[PDB]
Amino acid sequence: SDAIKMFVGQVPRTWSEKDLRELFEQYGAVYEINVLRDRSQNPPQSKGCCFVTFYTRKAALEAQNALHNMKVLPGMHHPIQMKPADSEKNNAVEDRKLFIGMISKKCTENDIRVMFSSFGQIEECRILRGPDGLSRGCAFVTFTTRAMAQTAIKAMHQAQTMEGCSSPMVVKFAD
RNA sequence: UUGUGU
Repeated sequence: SDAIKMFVGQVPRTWSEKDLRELFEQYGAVYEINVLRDRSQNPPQSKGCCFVTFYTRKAALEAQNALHNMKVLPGMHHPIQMKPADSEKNNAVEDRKLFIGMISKKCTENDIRVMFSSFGQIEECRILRGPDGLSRGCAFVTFTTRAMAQTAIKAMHQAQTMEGCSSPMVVKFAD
């Protein structure tokens, strides 16, 4: 597929970008290798892990299949660990997720799904409940895109008061 | 008790 940056652990600290490029080019073309470094003191030192960006996802998977938990590099006591880099993270759930406050305690997960469905696809909806199963009068709602979330907010924040509630419904991005 | 995933 298209380009992707992988994070790789259990790389010997003595390996440089050049040793790494040779290892990963066995599985697919490599756009870039970047050894994570520690510069707290002299000299700079490898942190025993690197980023490799492959041109294609197919390459990245082929390398993963061949290496992850599979190959133990010279002097290591655990095999290579490889996964997409944190910087590759896209729709972090935490930025499509809404806190819904001041809902009726009789509100069901399905009631909320219904209330917010007209704004997009809801991937998850959960009512916070105490130990006795009683609603805490609030929920979490995750849309597939942040843009849906933002649309729900504009239209639903404080737009009405629900039964037993002392103030209008609260709709905002979750903490 | 405006409650943010035990």
